[PDB]
Amino acid sequence: EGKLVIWINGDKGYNGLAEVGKKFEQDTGIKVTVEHPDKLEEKFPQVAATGDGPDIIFWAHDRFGGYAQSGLLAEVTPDKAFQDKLYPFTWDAVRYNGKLIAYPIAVEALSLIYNKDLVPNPPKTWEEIPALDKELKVKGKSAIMFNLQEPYFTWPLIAADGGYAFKFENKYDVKDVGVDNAGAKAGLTFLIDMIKNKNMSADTDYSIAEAAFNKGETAMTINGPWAWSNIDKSKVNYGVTLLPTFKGKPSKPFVGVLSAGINAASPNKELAKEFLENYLLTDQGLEAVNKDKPLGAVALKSFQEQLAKDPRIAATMDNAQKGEIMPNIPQMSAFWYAVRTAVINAASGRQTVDAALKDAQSRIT
Ligand SMILES: OC[C@H]1O[C@H](O[C@H]2[C@H](O)[C@@H](O)[C@@H](O[C@H]3[C@H](O)[C@@H](O)[C@@H](O[C@H]4[C@H](O)[C@@H](O)[C@@H](O)O[C@@H]4CO)O[C@@H]3CO)O[C@@H]2CO)[C@H](O)[C@@H](O)[C@@H]1O
Ligand SMILES: [Mg+2]
Ligand SMILES: [Mg+2]
Ligand SMILES: [Mg+2]
Repeated sequence: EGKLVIWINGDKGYNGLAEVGKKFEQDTGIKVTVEHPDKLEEKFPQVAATGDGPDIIFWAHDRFGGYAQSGLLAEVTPDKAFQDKLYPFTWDAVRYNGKLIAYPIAVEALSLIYNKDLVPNPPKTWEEIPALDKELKVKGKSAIMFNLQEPYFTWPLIAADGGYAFKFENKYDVKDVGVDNAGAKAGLTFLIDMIKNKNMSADTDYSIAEAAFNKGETAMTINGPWAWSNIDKSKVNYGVTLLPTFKGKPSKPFVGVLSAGINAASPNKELAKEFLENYLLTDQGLEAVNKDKPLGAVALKSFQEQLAKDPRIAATMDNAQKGEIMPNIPQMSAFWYAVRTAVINAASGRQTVDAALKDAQSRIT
């Protein structure tokens, strides 16, 4: 009691958040400690269920319905004046069983990131990437590298031709899952065909793809706004644009709302409200985080007006509008775990595309 402990993922601007915390302490005398534990999103329900953990947890909104279902989150209590400061759809992302259970911070979607000096006119279709890779390979380069270990990054291609997570009835139907339909299989088959053709490697992860793109070894990558800061520091002149189409249809990235939840076991709920409402969710607070690692589009209207001019933010929102907001329902984690296994198994040859996605479908339903 009398201090704030915050958990936020290691790819976000946690040093910039810590600067917001130091301003909070200067004004209130209350120490703010920012940590970025690994697997924090799995650790939180295990320690919050024993009355331990951080006061505030940051994650995309898809994790928070499971937390709320287990009673681990405090209902947030912003007045109507504060609610009108943020975009209504961001509040929708953090509403569960009619109650607001987090503060929305930022809106994230994946984009195509490309090296302007290797591919001045980036490809508009996935289907043209193998021919581009062939020309780059004679120069000792590759067309594209992105994280193949996390299903977040492969989902936009799987969804393009018809894959989906849970069908929404304008409630989600947890038994109507689109992981093993013909569109999902077509997109995962194309990924596997690029791997078989040695346009990509099944073992490429986040670090490998980031290093290759930022050193100028691959012409393109797929990542979110948090990655731009490291590219700014690199020698690479990059642009951010629409994901390629597949079979003429847009890639459909899942849209995540970075959100801050207050632990139901926190003895500091009033302090957490003060910090999130009056320090973080201000133009100056978001700027401090954004200058560390870019947040993407932000939930705070006044600051989003200042970011909307950036072509990288414009591309982020264009991809977001072609994609889908993630469900926040507890079943979303089962979806992600099952799809992760399916993609890794198909990409590594441990299963066929059909057998992998059928098994995921059975697991989820
Ligand atoms: O044992 C397998 C892995 O299990 C753990 O990872 C899980 C997560 O616990 C799940 O929540 C889920 O992860 C989703 C995530 O919830 C979702 O928001 C999105 O994550 C993006 C994030 O929004 C974005 O801001 C940025 O940080 O990139 C993330 C993606 O890397 O998508 C995730 C799914 O890819 O599913 C994974 C399993 O895939 C555990 O943390 C791992 O250590 C473990 O490998
Ligand atoms: Mg983690
Ligand atoms: Mg509640
Ligand atoms: Mg792995």
